Amino acid sequence: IQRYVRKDGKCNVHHYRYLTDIFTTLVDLKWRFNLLIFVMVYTVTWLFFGMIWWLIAYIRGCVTNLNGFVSAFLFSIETETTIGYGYRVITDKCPEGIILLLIQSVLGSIVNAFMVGCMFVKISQPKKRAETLVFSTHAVISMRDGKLCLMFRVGNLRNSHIVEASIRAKLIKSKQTSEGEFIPLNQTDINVGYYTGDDRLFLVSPLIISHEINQQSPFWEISKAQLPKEELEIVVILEGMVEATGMTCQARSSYITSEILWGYRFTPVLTLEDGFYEVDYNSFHETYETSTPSLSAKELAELANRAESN
Amino acid sequence: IQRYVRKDGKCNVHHYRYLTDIFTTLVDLKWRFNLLIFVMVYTVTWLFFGMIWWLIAYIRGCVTNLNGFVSAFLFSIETETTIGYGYRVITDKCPEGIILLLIQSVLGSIVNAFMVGCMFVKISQPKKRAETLVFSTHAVISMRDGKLCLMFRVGNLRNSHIVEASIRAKLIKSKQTSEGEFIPLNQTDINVGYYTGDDRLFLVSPLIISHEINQQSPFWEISKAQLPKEELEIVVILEGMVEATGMTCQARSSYITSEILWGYRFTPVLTLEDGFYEVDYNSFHETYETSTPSLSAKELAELANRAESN
Amino acid sequence: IQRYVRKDGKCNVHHYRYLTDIFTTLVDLKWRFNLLIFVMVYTVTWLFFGMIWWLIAYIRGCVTNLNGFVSAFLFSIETETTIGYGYRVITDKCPEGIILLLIQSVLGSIVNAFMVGCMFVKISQPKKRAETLVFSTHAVISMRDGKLCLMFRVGNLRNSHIVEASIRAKLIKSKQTSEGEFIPLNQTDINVGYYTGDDRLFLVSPLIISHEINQQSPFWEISKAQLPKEELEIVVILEGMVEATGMTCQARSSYITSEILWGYRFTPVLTLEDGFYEVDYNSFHETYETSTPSLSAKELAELANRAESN
Amino acid sequence: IQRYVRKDGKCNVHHYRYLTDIFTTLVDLKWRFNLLIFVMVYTVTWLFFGMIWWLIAYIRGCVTNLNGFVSAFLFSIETETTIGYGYRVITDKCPEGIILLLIQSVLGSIVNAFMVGCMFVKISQPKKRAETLVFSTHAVISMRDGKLCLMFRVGNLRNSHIVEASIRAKLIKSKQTSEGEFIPLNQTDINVGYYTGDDRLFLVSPLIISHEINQQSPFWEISKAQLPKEELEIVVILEGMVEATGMTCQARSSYITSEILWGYRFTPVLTLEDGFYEVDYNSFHETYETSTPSLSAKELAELANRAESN
Ligand SMILES: [K+]
Ligand SMILES: [K+]
Ligand SMILES: [K+]
Ligand SMILES: [K+]
Ligand SMILES: [K+]
Ligand SMILES: [K+]
Ligand SMILES: [K+]
Ligand SMILES: [K+]
Ligand SMILES: [K+]
Repeated sequence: IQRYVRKDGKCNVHHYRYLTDIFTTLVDLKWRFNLLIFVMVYTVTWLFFGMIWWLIAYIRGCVTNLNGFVSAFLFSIETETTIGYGYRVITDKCPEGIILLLIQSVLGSIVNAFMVGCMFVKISQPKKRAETLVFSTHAVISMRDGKLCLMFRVGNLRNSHIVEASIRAKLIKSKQTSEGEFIPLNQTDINVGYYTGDDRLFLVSPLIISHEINQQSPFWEISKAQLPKEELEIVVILEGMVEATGMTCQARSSYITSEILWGYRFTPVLTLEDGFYEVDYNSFHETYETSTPSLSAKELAELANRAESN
Repeated sequence: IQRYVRKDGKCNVHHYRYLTDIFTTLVDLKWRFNLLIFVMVYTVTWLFFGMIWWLIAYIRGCVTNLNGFVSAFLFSIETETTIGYGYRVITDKCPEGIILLLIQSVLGSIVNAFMVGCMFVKISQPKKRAETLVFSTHAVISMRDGKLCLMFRVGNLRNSHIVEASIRAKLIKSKQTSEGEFIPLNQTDINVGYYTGDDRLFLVSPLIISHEINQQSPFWEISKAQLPKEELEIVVILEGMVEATGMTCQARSSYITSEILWGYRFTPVLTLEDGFYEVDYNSFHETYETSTPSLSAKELAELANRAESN
Repeated sequence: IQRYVRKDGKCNVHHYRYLTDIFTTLVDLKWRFNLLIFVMVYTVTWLFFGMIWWLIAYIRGCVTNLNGFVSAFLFSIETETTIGYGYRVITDKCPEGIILLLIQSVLGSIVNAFMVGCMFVKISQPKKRAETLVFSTHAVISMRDGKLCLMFRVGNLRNSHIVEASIRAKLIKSKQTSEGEFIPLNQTDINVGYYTGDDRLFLVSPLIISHEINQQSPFWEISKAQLPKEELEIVVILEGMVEATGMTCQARSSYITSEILWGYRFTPVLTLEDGFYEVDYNSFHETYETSTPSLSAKELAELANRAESN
Repeated sequence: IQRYVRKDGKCNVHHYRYLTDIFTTLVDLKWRFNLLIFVMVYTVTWLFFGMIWWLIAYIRGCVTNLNGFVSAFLFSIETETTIGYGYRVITDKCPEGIILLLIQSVLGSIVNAFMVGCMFVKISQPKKRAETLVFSTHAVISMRDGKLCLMFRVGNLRNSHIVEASIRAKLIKSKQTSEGEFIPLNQTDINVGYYTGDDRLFLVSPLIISHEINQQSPFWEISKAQLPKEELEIVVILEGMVEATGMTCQARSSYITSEILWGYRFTPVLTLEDGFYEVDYNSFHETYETSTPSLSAKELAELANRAESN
């Protein structure tokens, strides 16, 4: 079976109450659609009012300088667009015209107010900054001061902060319960700092996120040899608020069994030049292999505790 | 007595400082109300200014092409709606007219700015996306790798994420204190992942939320037999931010004693077809019963610890 | 010395970089101020451009139907307010006029866009909903299933939720360190659910917040008799997001030594009528006294542990 | 090597997918840029439409009172700015003109709606309130009721709250792993209240943040004498939401080895005058030295435990 989350963040799952917010069905779409639909609803109000204008216009013979429905449209414009050329002006004789304008004048400033709002949000869409946050292309497993770690690397490309940025990881893997319940893409959390507040990053330059593999880690029992065989996939989530706007964004990625590398280790990406720190974004995804025991974290521990014991 | 929260999210409780924010009294209402009140306040400003316009107009005899108060309204329009037909134009002779326009011109662009804002928020109301988040219709109680669990199922229907989505549960049940204090619909939290960060979901496909029933669970003492008799109600809360807009939404639901099912178990809703995961939303609320001890979680434990002991 | 926070939420403390956000100096003010300043800056742009218009107008003799600076103002209006009467129209002969309009036309739609924004936020100010959240007028201390508690009561008046609502408390009291450092209004946290997630409320009807007084509570050593003498003040903070808008609000209050009541107990405010829960907001602040040991929580404990011991 | 974060908050690090949000590349810039670019895109639409207007205008000979491209611009204005002088009015004879206006009329109210939005956010930028939050200029190390502390001081200058304000600290220092991995500006968290909820401030007057130096602190092994030699830098982060708007802001600062002062102690900044608390912001950064053991926190402890032991 094939992966839940694509390396780039989109998921591999497809799914009446979408009119309960006819708002959000709009915001997901793409530009040329909106631009036309904007016009669609803009165009139609001019038909709608232009028909109703001609409805009370035909009854009359409130109207100056018109000939057909070609003029009911261009009058409907001088109104809603509040252009008002003053060639086709309003006149007093009839008691019907004013209160239609009043219907329109308000409604035309409603159609605008509705649709400055949606434009704004479309522009301001947070998910866009999900582009300028990046993950390393592989995760690695290797030793760090005695304990075995699973490490992936995280980055922010834009010169400005993404405030309140945290991270979490989820292990996805089907399992069976002693009882017999199969649970298809079951999700359990991976400790990446939660308990100390170390998962609350400070993302000014690329950081290495490190999950230590201990009795509670999923990778406790997994040795180098077993790893390739294992059918797990690690989902990785960076969440934070765009300094620029309070908008709260999220960046996902994924590691599948074959993208975790046993015994390797990230290239450093930092150096100092004339007062600024230099990120060599070339070295970002790069890793190298070092000497790394091949045993599971568990077997590795016992070999330690037998040493201290003797 | 009858339930606190309706399966759909509204609560069964009814309640001077509502003018301390005359803002929020507006936003709760329904469309046809606003649409009229918008017009109400729109219409009245044209009366108000039109009266005041005629006030200084009568004194004059700043005014061109008017006859009655029929013209003070249509002039009041060419101003506020900034239409300005140029049939009824301003003129210099009087020192009074300009500074009224200046009162209006600003105020007309105030009445707009006020009421693009409220339109926007009404459109953008987060609570709307509370529709596209769903809970299972029943909760169940059954075994999962040895420990007894209370499980309900949670979903997101819309193809897009609801960011930073967490969950919590509250047990509502009246109680008495040794002391004698009766406490009517008293609320205590149910562990659904809080301590590990497992309550911080990743809601891409329906998940099963599971509260393990241990010494600290409310359901420690409750056996299958006792359950029907118990007068509890579990309130369930999903909170998160709409990816689309930073708006922070909340979805509630409820389980009452008779909607928890002992010994059952959710149907899986997942399958893989040609590269996409298939949610069979038909199987969403569906459960089946499996073999499940009928004892309380407590009695079930002791029977275990007596086994290990011997 | 006198209290830090007034029962109503304002604090009793008074305080170059206020132009680093000339934004927020604006939003704190009151309506009549804005309304005038709006006009102030609106009025002045018409002077400013009207002077500059007459500057290039005098040079000319781009201009139709003007006499003095009375017309440079009313032309400056038909421009910025985009009214454009078409009595005073633009003309081609001069190469200077168009690019000033272009300066203005853009700037007039800037002055608007600037000041729809601030209007909006002023309207939408979250702190307003700090009015519809209420605290009980007193806190009490009395027993709850064996342990001694400090309890105050919290409410939401508006029929709609305030999402993600939590609570915290701070103990304020000057102290001295063995070392000798005096620390004037020093602040330490009071446990009101933090460790279990019980401080994350569900505020649909008034709840009683309860801090159990244990070895870690500030009130461990304080007996009934000592209480009046103690110079402490408890600050109470309710934080949450307005369901209506993502705006994140905060409601404070305070308890000083003499407003905590030993041995009392809140009146219940709940009852059920024909399917709706009835909050008797009359009974909201009301308490009564019950039988309550007068000893400190500490002395009360030891008397227990000596009992179990024997 | 030189510091990661400047005392004022900017970092000392410099860094295709910046068009994936051409939104945020805009908001970082400075006023005079926007003001011109606004005009840039405003000016060009009048060229663009004015050319296209003349395109179908030349074909004609929909047009009244024009001479060259000087009029195609001033007509393009009476349209987009919705000024509509009514000297140059629309006419019926041609079937081409109306649907271009309809292209424009909508697009002109799009260019506006786009660029009220960005104006707004630029105005409302949260990072601005990062100016009115301040840190003390030095941190100090000295005793507080027996335990050794690292303390820095934090403030809010503006009379209004910054809601939900928390604090965290990061220790930055390169290190080597037994294994051999060098890790250049490696980041580990410093406890400043996280575990008790004491890092969740109530910032009404300047507070002293205190990290107790215990077995888990980085400063466990560091004595007064060693301190100057150590190459560490403490990064300090205040995060919270502007009461005024939900915008979520962040304020950083930094302490390098030589800005931590062993044996000193902050001057109190509080006093009471006629009912208001007086902050003497003069005493804000000020410290004095007191009698302070010079040993590391570790050696200091053992000397204690040897005392209790005997
Ligand atoms: K914690
Ligand atoms: K927000
Ligand atoms: K107009
Ligand atoms: K106009
Ligand atoms: K006009
Ligand atoms: K925790
Ligand atoms: K916790
Ligand atoms: K006109
Ligand atoms: K905690």
